[PDB]
Amino acid sequence: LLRMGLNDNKAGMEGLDKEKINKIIMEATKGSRFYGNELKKEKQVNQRIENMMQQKAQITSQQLRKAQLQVDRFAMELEQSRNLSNTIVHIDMDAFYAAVEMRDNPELKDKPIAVGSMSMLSTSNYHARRFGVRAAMPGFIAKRLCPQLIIVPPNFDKYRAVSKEVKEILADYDPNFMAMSLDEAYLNITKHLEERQNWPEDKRRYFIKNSVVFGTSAQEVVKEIRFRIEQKTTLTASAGIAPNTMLAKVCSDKNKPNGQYQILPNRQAVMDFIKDLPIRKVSGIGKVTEKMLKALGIITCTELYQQRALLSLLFSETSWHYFLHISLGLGSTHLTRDGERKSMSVERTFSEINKAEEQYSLCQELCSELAQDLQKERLKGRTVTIKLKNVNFEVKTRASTVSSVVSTAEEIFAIAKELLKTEIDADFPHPLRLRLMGVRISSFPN
Amino acid sequence: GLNDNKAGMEGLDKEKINKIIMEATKGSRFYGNELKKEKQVNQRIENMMQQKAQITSQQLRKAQLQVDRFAMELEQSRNLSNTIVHIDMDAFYAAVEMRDNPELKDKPIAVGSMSMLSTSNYHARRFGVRAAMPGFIAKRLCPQLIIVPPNFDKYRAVSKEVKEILADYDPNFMAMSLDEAYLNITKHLEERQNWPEDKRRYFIKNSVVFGTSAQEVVKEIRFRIEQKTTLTASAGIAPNTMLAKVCSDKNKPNGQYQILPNRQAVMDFIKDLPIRKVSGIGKVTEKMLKALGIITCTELYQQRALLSLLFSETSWHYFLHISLGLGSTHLTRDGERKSMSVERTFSEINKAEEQYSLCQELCSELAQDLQKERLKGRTVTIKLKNVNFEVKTRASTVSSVVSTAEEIFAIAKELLKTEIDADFPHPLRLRLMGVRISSFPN
DNA sequence: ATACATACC
DNA sequence: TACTGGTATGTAT
DNA sequence: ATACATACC
DNA sequence: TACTGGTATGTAT
Ligand SMILES: Nc1ncnc2c1ncn2[C@H]1C[C@H](O)[C@@H](COP(=O)(O)NP(=O)(O)OP(=O)(O)O)O1
Ligand SMILES: Nc1ncnc2c1ncn2[C@H]1C[C@H](O)[C@@H](COP(=O)(O)NP(=O)(O)OP(=O)(O)O)O1
Ligand SMILES: [Cl-]
Ligand SMILES: [Cl-]
Ligand SMILES: [Cl-]
Ligand SMILES: [Cl-]
Ligand SMILES: [Cl-]
Ligand SMILES: [Cl-]
Ligand SMILES: [Cl-]
Ligand SMILES: [Cl-]
Ligand SMILES: [Cl-]
Ligand SMILES: [K+]
Ligand SMILES: [K+]
Ligand SMILES: [K+]
Ligand SMILES: [K+]
Ligand SMILES: [Mg+2]
Ligand SMILES: [Mg+2]
Ligand SMILES: [Mg+2]
Ligand SMILES: [Mg+2]
Repeated sequence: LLRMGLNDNKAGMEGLDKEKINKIIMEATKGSRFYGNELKKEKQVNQRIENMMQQKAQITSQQLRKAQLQVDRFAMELEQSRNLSNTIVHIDMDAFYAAVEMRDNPELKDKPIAVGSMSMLSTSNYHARRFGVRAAMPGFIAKRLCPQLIIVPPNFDKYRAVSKEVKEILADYDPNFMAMSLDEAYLNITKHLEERQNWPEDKRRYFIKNSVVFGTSAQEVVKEIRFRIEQKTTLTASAGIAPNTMLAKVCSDKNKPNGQYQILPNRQAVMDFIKDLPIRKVSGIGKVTEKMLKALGIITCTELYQQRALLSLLFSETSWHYFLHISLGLGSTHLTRDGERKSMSVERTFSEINKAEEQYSLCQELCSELAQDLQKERLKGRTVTIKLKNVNFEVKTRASTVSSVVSTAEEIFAIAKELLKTEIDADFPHPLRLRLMGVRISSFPN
Repeated sequence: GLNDNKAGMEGLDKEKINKIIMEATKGSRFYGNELKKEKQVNQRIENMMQQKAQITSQQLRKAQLQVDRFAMELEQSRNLSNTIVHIDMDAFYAAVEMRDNPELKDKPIAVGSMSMLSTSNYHARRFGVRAAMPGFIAKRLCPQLIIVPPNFDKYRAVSKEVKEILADYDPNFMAMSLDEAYLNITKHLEERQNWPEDKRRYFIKNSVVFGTSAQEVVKEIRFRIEQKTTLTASAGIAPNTMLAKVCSDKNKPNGQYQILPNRQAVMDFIKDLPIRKVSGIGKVTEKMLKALGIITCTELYQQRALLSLLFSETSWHYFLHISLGLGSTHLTRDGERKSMSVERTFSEINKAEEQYSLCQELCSELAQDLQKERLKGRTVTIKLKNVNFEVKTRASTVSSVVSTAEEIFAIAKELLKTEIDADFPHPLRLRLMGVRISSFPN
């Protein structure tokens, strides 16, 4: 089914008829170049699954036994270090962009809406999700699913502004909170909770926009956070409260929209939560990882744990280590400060460009935008990468690393232009037929 | 209603079109503000007509002599020695999109969004669809209309390809926008008289050879543009820029027109020319002059004395140049810019903290634009449009120049603060904000 | 170091 | 008519 | 120097 | 559902 076939792994999308919805998507997508490319990618994934299953058939009882012991040794060390003492909160705005648009055009409140264009949606409101409409779906497809759908263009500066208002509230509870995008954040409220236990009602009191008082527990802190967000912005958030970031993230989606959920911070509660948790609900387990694990009979975190020996023989160390943490209900119990960025990039999609001189011009423009962006943070990098996507949706990237760092439109373009030239020359006399180009700079000195 | 002063919009059922536009527009906030602006123009027309009725024979006679004196100097210096070309791409953005998606060449299309179109192709223009009209209205006029989102970087790239051709014929050509330019081909015509066929042969992408006349040069330019970019241009040839621009529109699209450089050809062209065809005569000026019985450049000349009493010096000087078929005969290099701005429309913002943040973001973009050209300025102006489409601008000027996001924002935020305080306790209900910097050291 | 894929919002 | 854009990282070479 | 209006693409 | 954005300059205070 790939990308196109409805992805219901999002809040507010339970109980839909994927057979009926996918017939509509397929009718709207039939014969397109996008579809052609999706079939190619699906066949790739299936080959990868086949290679894993062939490797699996070679595994013997002896090997599995040995892996089992080595994995259980590592699990014992993870288990002994389990930290249940931090209160991690994940805050996540409800239908963020759509909610802002509905707030400011209340005629939209009772309608199914989405934000974006006929080419692409960035989100949808909860009414629209009941028709299968969602982020990453083209608007023209969404309209087939929901003829009455209102598609609203984005107002990115508004969303940055709302986000600033939210973050100012969040800073009160964890001044080192980790903002992930505009609409979500992790907080460690451990310290705050400790101080809060001796705060008089005056420091936990808010007037409505007659006053209200919030208690001293974690659930009360998060009710206070949500209340302040709603009062300041007129928008709701959901929240998860858990002993680590992995669990808190799963929890914040659970009672969406306008809800919250806490896993009590005792081991038994964690394990009972994780027990029948579908792995697709955990951050980092995407469509492909899900498909590969499903081939092994793995759908839930219990199954993930049960097959840990096998996973240690079929997946890299970074992957089976990650799976084992999930399967034990472990994750980060402290938040790290936003580090040095490793890359910066710009890319753009367009109607077909096939003339070499126009491709060079496009490349130069992208190099200039990217130089402007680097200038803002005074960064310089040693590696320039171009990205080309042809009209059949096939992506290539072509990188070059240089001895001395670069920053200016001129320097970036002198590298990118050569990378592009090499591609134009390779297909000659056939023009490159492009729908997207991008330029990325990386290898900043650390 | 339908502003039909464009190529391809001749002989439309404007009755039907204006009904559809009007059903789509009446009752809106937009329409409310249009009525207010139309009333202000009508008031301005009424003030003028009441002034006109007080003008004496003696006043008219004194004006007439001053204007005739000024017209003598203008006529004396009439310069017919330069061949000025105006090049203008046909349906520019739409043509680019049709070029690169074959399914579109036989359909009505427009470029932009459901909120706003930047242009339309000639098929769509037959339904009254055009630039400056919202796509949602265009779709009522033309259900089958294809609205293509813009690809601005492609248009810039095509413009570069076009400008490279134009530099062969006049290296000091003046680019006016992405799709249009003025060239002075006088020098090139001198050189070209003695050029062998080798220097005037271009192959189709079979050879083609072009002659030595101005018309043949412009054919050669238009042929080259179509071979390089796959798009057509129209062109106007004339002794000055004012006339050249009129001519480029005359046989649009994919056409060409010349006014030969003799006084008589200029006057026969100008004679029954509707004034609205001249660049700088917009809707408002046209309506005011129509109120005086002025539709053509002939009528504009005749009422020159009256024009000098009813209009500022700048305006009647300008009208007089037009009525004599005069204009620029040498093209200046693009001088120092006078300002830089950014503005943006959004769904309603009414919370003061959000308004400050938008102002901040706008100030950063603007500092970024300035940093690119290393410019600093002393005047910062904010622009606020409310949900009833009313525009306010508020400026402040400082001693020493500024350029950083912080400096620009320090000034802008106090201007915004003043507007928020003046309406308190009612919030400002905005649909647009902008920031502009000006007063560069020149 | 480079190419391509996966994942997230 | 029309299938996004920015950053990090995993996998494989 | 400031505010608002017109014009162009 | 939905009426643009950038620059210059004219009109009036
Ligand atoms: N594929 C995508 N492409 C572009 N923008 C996207 C996107 N996915 C999301 N965004 C933008 C638009 C989103 O509004 C915003 C936050 O992402 P979420 O928190 O994942 N989604 P939301 O808040 O809408 O709904 P809820 O949390 O209740 O499920 O990021
Ligand atoms: N009101 C507007 N708003 C935004 N962009 C606009 C615009 N009007 C035009 N443009 C953009 C899009 C336009 O394509 C481009 C050139 O403007 P023209 O030469 O005045 N119009 P075209 O070339 O389309 O048609 P033809 O010359 O055959 O009459 O500028
Ligand atoms: Cl889809
Ligand atoms: Cl098919
Ligand atoms: Cl739409
Ligand atoms: Cl915005
Ligand atoms: Cl390619
Ligand atoms: Cl209109
Ligand atoms: Cl559309
Ligand atoms: Cl360019
Ligand atoms: Cl230009
Ligand atoms: K191709
Ligand atoms: K208002
Ligand atoms: K206002
Ligand atoms: K498509
Ligand atoms: Mg969200
Ligand atoms: Mg989120
Ligand atoms: Mg044009
Ligand atoms: Mg033009």
